[PDB]
Amino acid sequence: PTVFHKRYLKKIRDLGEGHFGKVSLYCYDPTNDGTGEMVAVKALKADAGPQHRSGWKQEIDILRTLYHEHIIKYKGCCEDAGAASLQLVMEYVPLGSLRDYLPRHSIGLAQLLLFAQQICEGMAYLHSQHYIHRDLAARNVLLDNDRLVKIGDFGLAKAVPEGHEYYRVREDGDSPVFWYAPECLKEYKFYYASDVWSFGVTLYELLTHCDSSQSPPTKFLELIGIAQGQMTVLRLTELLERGERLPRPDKCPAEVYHLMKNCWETEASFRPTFENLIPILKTVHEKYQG
Ligand SMILES: CCNC(=O)c1ccc(Nc2nccc(N3C[C@@H]4C[C@H]3CN4C(=O)CC#N)n2)cc1
Repeated sequence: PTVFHKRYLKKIRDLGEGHFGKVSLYCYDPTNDGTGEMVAVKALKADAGPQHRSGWKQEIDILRTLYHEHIIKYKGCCEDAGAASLQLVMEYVPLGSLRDYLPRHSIGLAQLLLFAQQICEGMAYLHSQHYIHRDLAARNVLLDNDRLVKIGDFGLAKAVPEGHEYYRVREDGDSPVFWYAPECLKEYKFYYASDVWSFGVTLYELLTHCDSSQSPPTKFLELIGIAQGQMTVLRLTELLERGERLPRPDKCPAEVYHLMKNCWETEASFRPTFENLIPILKTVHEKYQG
């Protein structure tokens, strides 16, 4: 609903670049005085195809209507005359992603489980609104403060059709395969249960403190190798079907690894839902707290 006027927008620094977009930090100062606001602005590249351009308007409308404590706050839009589309303005989350934060801040097991619980609440809310995320990874989880986390990007999020139980994807070149369930890699079908698999991977990233050497692409690529031709995705699919999984992170409890392994059930219907995971993480969080 809210409209940002370009004349009060001052660019500070680039924050990141996703699949089809770019996020930059801006100062929104309607004066020049100290009552300034810092804003995160998502812009689609002016080169983006007609597929991404229609998908962009849908993403804007998705953030315009999602309202939850563990979802980044939509602020408004402004005309991106330079790209003929709009720019998505959101709140600026100063501590960045868990992928950015965790490698430098040794966070305790208790806070990590609180974050995992918060991602589940945000994801159960998203699923309640009949949307699938399709890009749940630690790089998309933003740190508001030491005790608050928010899902910060919806670049691949899609409305699940009323009658259907899944969304048909048709695999691209930028798909985050190392976060995907076998049904996604194989049948090009994304279920609500496919987001739970990606959550399991996010939970693994968190328990490894987002260590780049322990990362899902790093670990899976060690299990597949790099002389595969066009076959990385096939070898990944066959390893996941043989029951090979990401290892137990150093200092990760056995029960948390078992929960991770449950989000990684090959059969999608055997996975818990985000609604089921909330009481479980709540309870597992209360335990490690004391
Ligand atoms: C040098 C290390 N960087 C940091 O520590 C740092 C990074 C971001 C940041 N604040 C911030 N606020 C709001 C949103 C937001 N992003 C939305 C997603 C995830 C992140 C970038 N994204 C995209 O690019 C999506 C596309 N396309 N990031 C503050 C600090």
